[PDB]
Amino acid sequence: DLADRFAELERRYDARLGVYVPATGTTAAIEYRADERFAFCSTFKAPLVAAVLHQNPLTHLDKLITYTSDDIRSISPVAQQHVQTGMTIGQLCDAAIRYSDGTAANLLLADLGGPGGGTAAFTGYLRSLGDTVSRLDAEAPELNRDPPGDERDTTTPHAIALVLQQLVLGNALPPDKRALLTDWMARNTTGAKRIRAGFPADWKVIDKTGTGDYGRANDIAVVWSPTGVPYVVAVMSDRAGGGYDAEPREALLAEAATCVAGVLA
Repeated sequence: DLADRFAELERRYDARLGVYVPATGTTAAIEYRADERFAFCSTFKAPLVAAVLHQNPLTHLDKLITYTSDDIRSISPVAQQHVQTGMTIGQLCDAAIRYSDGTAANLLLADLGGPGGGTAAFTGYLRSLGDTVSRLDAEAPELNRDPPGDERDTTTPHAIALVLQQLVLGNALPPDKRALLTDWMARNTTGAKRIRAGFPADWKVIDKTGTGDYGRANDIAVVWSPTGVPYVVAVMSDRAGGGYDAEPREALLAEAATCVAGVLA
């Protein structure tokens, strides 16, 4: 009856909702519009860090990157204060995940190199994890701003969940690099009102949020039950019916997550 509960939420919040929870050895996949495209928004920043970690030695995290006031387009709670000093790759990774720093993300994209300011390379990285669906075509802040129907800068709940699974629970990264990504997501500052709000306090939650125009609000997480059983949870939403200025609804994500938690209990 989960489809019905998700549908009621869509009516309640005047929203479109997408949900995917991969199957486990003891549970069935949970899916709702899981194969419909939704804008990444900032959720791309998690696998972006993985991509950076993957293609370089650990010693790369200590490389100092320099930039200018011109460089920091979009929200950048961190980068604005380190213009003079620069920031290391590691510091950029930290900022990109835990504070969703757009300038940091753009710099990491640049570090991947290649056409589209790194977007092609990032997309290439996703392909290496078997994700043929997602694509990143623009940087911050434009990537949050594509019109409904545009395939650019989109993923699906299904696709992004399977990526996150490999990164955190699987062997996409070696243990040392895996721990770094896990730890940054664990100490995320931006997700308190979303999936975290839907899971009881005794469940551990690590996540990366995404927010955008057309009422776009996303969150991707790995959770662990009170007895340590992990699940991957991807929840995505937008409100295209309200046009560009439509307000994102955090509560929709928290409520959907609650529905999920009830099934996983």
